[PDB]
Amino acid sequence: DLRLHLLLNTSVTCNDGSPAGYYLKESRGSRRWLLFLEGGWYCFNRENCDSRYDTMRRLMSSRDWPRTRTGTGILSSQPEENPYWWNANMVFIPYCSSDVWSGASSKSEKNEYAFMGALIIQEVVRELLGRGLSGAKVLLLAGSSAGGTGVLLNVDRVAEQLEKLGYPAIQVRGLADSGWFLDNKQYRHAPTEAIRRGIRYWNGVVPERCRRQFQEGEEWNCFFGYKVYPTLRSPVFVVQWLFDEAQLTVDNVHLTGQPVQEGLRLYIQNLGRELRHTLKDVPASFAPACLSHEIIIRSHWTDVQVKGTSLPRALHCWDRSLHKTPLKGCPVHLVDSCPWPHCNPSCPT
Ligand SMILES: OCc1ccc(-n2cnc3ccccc32)cc1
Ligand SMILES: OCc1ccc(-n2cnc3ccccc32)cc1
Ligand SMILES: OCc1ccc(-n2cnc3ccccc32)cc1
Ligand SMILES: *[C@@H]1O[C@H](CO)[C@@H](O)[C@H](O)[C@H]1NC(C)=O
Repeated sequence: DLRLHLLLNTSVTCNDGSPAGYYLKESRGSRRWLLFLEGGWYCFNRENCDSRYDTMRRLMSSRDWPRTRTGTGILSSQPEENPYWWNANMVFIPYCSSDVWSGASSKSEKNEYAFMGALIIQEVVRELLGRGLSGAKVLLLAGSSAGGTGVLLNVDRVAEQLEKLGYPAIQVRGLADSGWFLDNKQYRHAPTEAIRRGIRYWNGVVPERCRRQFQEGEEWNCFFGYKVYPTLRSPVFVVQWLFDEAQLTVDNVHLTGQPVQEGLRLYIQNLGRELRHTLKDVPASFAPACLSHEIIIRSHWTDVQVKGTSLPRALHCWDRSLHKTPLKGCPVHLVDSCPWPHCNPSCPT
């Protein structure tokens, strides 16, 4: 089990002002540290945040968090479940800021809620340095869904923070799962306006090089992986289903009824091709042709393969590449080319 620690700086808070925190399982024999960001959509105004507070309160408060959590998938310490990093120091950071990990605003006379996701990451890192992170060789910042987008928004900030704090030997890297979206046309009737809204409501922050490209008012562009990834300096591995369920949800597509007619067939096929295209210059990536959502903390995450190679293998190959020339039999760029959901036999059932 991973054990809860509430932040010692109690001014870094969840939405309702309760302290943020992290769950930790130490591995004294290891210099590898894995910090995972939870997901779970977001809220963008007073009224829909109030709704979230009544029926999704664990994503807005620490309030009712349990003392322990079980590490699963990439957070498992068992080699049978986690071939990649079973011996690492494990950290799960709960998502209680509802801001896609981008916010830097406190509760105040003006603000009913605090949106502090970017500062929560900062403070977890600072407090872990006294608990063994000071001796790390690699810090892998990982996350799923909103946490995957959060990796893209925060990985270079963590690298800069450690450089500033006097720890230049820690190699910061990112693993973004299910956070690589396309700002495409919807299948039926704008969705980017909510991001737009949210950034203003949260005082949201984006990576500086991306901000300098798009400039005031256009920071929403940096929430889209294919636009923000080229501005990042830390190594980032991208995991994305070609037919992601959150992408299809915001596109107003519901693949439940049996008959799919020509217009929807072409829409689905074009979406997969466009995603494939955005990953073509991403050398570390894993993109299976499946209809699903999230991948890395589920217990059977080892089952899926692209061109015969599993995700835990691909991640191991990525480690070797970061010790340039590709490696014999140990690939790192794995993107399906078949054009329909579940044309890969290994997709989750
Ligand atoms: O599963 C139903 C379903 C429908 C829509 C959405 N959704 C779309 N954009 C969003 C922005 C913020 C929060 C939820 C959002 C989620 C879930
Ligand atoms: O968790 C808060 C929360 C906010 C918004 C929603 N939501 C529901 N239907 C939507 C359609 C478009 C955008 C957002 C939507 C659900 C949940
Ligand atoms: O135009 C398609 C379309 C896809 C995704 C979204 N989207 C909504 N909330 C988001 C948060 C982070 C990244 C993308 C997000 C909007 C539009
Ligand atoms: C707590 O964190 C806040 C927000 O980052 C910061 O302003 C403050 O300096 C911190 N407090 C202490 C005592 O370090």
